[PDB]
Amino acid sequence: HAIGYVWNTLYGWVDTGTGSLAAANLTARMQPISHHLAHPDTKRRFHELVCASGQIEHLTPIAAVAATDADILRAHSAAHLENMKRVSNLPTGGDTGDGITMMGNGGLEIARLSAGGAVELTRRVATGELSAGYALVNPPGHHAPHNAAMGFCIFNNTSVAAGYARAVLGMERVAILDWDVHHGNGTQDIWWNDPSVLTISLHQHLCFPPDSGYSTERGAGNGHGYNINVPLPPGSGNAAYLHAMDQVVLPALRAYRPQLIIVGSGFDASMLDPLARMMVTADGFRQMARRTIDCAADICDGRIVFVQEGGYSPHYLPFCGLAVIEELTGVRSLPDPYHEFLAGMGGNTLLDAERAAIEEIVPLLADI
Amino acid sequence: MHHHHHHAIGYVWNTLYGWVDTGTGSLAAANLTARMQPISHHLAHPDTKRRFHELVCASGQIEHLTPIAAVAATDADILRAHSAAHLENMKRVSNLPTGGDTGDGITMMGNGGLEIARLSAGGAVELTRRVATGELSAGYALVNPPGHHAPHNAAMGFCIFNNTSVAAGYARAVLGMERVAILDWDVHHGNGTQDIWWNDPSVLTISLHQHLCFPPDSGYSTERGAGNGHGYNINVPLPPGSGNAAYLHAMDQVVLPALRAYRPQLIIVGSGFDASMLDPLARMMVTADGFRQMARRTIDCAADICDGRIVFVQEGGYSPHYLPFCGLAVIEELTGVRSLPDPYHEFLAGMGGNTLLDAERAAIEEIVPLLADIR
Ligand SMILES: COC(=O)[C@H](Cc1ccc(Br)cc1)NC(=O)CCCCCCC(=O)NO
Ligand SMILES: COC(=O)[C@H](Cc1ccc(Br)cc1)NC(=O)CCCCCCC(=O)NO
Ligand SMILES: [Cl-]
Ligand SMILES: [K+]
Ligand SMILES: [K+]
Ligand SMILES: [K+]
Ligand SMILES: [K+]
Ligand SMILES: [Zn+2]
Ligand SMILES: [Zn+2]
Ligand SMILES: [Zn+2]
Repeated sequence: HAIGYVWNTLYGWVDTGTGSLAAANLTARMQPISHHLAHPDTKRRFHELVCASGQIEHLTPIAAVAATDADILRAHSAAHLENMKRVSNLPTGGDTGDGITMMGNGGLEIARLSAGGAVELTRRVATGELSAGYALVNPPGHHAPHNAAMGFCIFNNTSVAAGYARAVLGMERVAILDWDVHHGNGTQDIWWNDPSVLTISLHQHLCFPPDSGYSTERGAGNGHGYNINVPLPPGSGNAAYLHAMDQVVLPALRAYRPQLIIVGSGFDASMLDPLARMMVTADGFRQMARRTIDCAADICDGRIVFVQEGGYSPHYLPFCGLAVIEELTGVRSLPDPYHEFLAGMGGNTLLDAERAAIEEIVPLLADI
Repeated sequence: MHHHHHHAIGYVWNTLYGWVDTGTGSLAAANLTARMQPISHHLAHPDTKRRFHELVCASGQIEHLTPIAAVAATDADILRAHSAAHLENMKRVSNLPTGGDTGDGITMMGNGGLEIARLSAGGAVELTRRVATGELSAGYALVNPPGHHAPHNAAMGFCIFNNTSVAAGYARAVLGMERVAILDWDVHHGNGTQDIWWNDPSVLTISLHQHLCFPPDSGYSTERGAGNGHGYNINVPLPPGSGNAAYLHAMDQVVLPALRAYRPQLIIVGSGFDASMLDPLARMMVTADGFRQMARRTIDCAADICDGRIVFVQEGGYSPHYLPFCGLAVIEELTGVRSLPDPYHEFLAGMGGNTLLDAERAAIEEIVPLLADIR
C-alpha cells in the first residue's frame, strides 16, 4: 500500500529564536540559548531518521502545497488569517499574539506549507491514491483555536485538513485523534459546536494549556458529545495510553464512524520528553499507531493521515516517530536503541489512578 | 553593597567543570548502525551546569558568596571513598591518548580527564574543609562531573568519583567528625554513595529518587546497609509524577526525622535538579520553589542539629532552561538573598505535583518504620 510522506525543507527552518520557550529575557536573567525547546531540529532528526533508516524507500514522498486562504478559513477566522499575514509582513516578523509564538518575516510561507502538507496528504489518501500517510509538518497546529495562534501553533493543521475533507472531499464525518501530550485546545475550539468532526485529545492533565482539557469539555449544541478529552496523570506510560486507546479512543472512533481519521501525532508523551511527565516509549507509540491504523482499516477503508504535532526529545523523538512510520509501511528495520534503558523505568503497569482517569471517560461514549 | 545579612557562604565553580567532554552522543554514544544521529548537545553536556554558574553570577548572587577555589582531590582523598583499583583505572583511562571508556560503556574521560574528576571531588572537599573550620557557615560546590553513581570500585553513570563520599571521607578521617549525613535528592538513586557507606554507620546515606529510574533494579527501601551500617542507608523511591508535595512530604516525614535521629556533625547534600518539572531524564515535577523549600528545610535542619554545617554538592539535572533557576533557588536559601523570581513559575505552577497523591503518600510511609533503627 502506498504510504504518503510529507517533509518540506522549510519545516526545519522555522525560527525559534534565542530563548528557551519564552525569549531570552535579560532582566529575568534567562540566558540566551541556541536550542530553543521548540527548535525545528527535533523534527528534522525524525525526518533524517526516516531517510537514514531506509523507511523513505517504502514511502511515497508527497510535496506540500501551500494552504490557500480558502483552506485556512475552513478552520480559522478571517481575522486570524489577516493577523498572521500582518505579523509575517512585519520587517522582522513578530508576536503572533501570545508573546511566545513567533513568526519571522515571511514565516507565513512555512505555516501555509505545514497546513498544506496535511491537506495534500489528506487529499491524496482520500482519492485512494495513497492508503495512508505521515505529514511531518512544522510548525505544529493543535493549540491554534479558530481565532488565534498559540503554543507554537500558527494554524491548526489537522483542522485545516479535516475542514478540507469535509468541504472539498464531501466527507460527512472526520475524526481527529490527538495524542500529543498537551491538550488540543485549538482543535477542540474549532470543532466545538460541530458534530461532523469528532475531536479526541489524550493529554497530561493541565500540562499545557493551563486550565484546559477537562473531560467535562464535551462541545456544545449539535457538537455536544463530539469532543472527548482524556486527561491523564503525570507518569502515565504505555499501559495507561493503550488502556485509553482500548477503552475510549477506538470505541469512540467505532461509534462515530468517521470517513477519515486524522492523528495529531506528537511524541511529547515520550519517556524522555522535557515538556511533559509521561512515560510512553517508541513501542507505546508503535502500538498506538498500529491500533489506530487497524481501526481505520476496519471502519473507514484504511483512510488515516498522521500529522506531526509536538515532541521535544531530539534523542528519542526520531525513534518514536520512526516506530509510527514503520506501522504505516509495515517495514520494521530498526530497534529502538533506548528500549533497554527505558524498559525498567515503569509505565507498563496500568496504575489505579490511571485506570480511574480513563474510566471517567467511558460513560461519554454513550453520547456518540 | 557591603553590609551582608548572611555568614560566609562558600561557592565552588572551576572553569574545567564546564569543559567535561561529553562527546557526540545523546546518552550512549551516537551509533551509526542503530541510526542514532550524532548531536551537538549530549543530555549531560556541561552547559547545563555552566548556565547555573552564569546565573549565580548574572543574578548578583555571586556577590553574596565567598568563591572557594577547588583543589585537586589527592589519591589519599579519593581512596577514602574508592578502591586503589578504581583510582588506578581512572589514572589508566585518563592517560590513554584520547582517554576512553571508564567501564560502563557510557562514562567517558578524555585524555587528562582525571584532572577534572579530581577538581570536582576536590571542590566538595575544599568547601567541606572550610565549612568545618568555621570559616564558612555553609556552601554550594557546583561541581562536574557528578558523583553519586560511582561506587567504591567503579565509575558509573557519568560519575568518575563519588564527590560527596570523598568529602564525607575527608570529614571523617581528616576533620575527625564521627557522623556525616549525605542527603541525595538528585532524581536518580545514589547507588554509588549507598555502596561506599553500606557497612558503615558513621555516614548516613539517604537517597530520594524516582523508583527504578536509574540505575535499573536499584534503590529499593529494603537496601538498608549491612553489619554495623545496617539501618544507615535510607532509600525513598517515589513514583513518576511526584512533585513538590511528595518531595516535601518525603522531607518532613522521613529525611528531616532521619537527620534529627542520626545527629550528623555535617550534612552534605547531593544536590541534583533532575527531579525538576522540565527535566528529560526523569518524570518528576519539582519546581524551583520545591527545591527552595527542600533547601530551606535542610539548611534549617543543619542549623538545628550541626551548627548550620551544610555543604551542597552538585549532582545531576538536564534542563539547561530550568536547572539554573532550581540551582539559584537553593543558593538563595543559603545567602537569604532572594533577588530573582523563577520566570517559569506561572507556566509550571498549574501543571500539578503540589497535591500529595495517595500513591506518593504511601511510598513515603513505607520508609517511616526505618527511622526507628537510626542510632
Ligand atoms: C541508549 O542507551 C542508554 O540509554 C545508555 C546505556 C544504557 C543502556 C541500557 C541500560 Br539498562 C542502561 C544504560 N544509558 C545511559 O547513558 C544512562 C545514563 C544515566 C543518566 C543518569 C545520570 C544522572 O543524572 N544520575 O544521577
Ligand atoms: C516562561 O514562560 C513560558 O514557559 C511560556 C509562556 C507561558 C507562561 C505562563 C503560562 Br500559565 C503559560 C505559558 N510557555 C509557553 O508558551 C508554553 C508553550 C509550550 C507548550 C506547548 C508545546 C506543545 O508541544 N504543544 O502540544
Ligand atoms: Cl546580604
Ligand atoms: K466536534
Ligand atoms: K492531545
Ligand atoms: K552508611
Ligand atoms: K537520589
Ligand atoms: Zn505537545
Ligand atoms: Zn550578601
Ligand atoms: Zn541524576
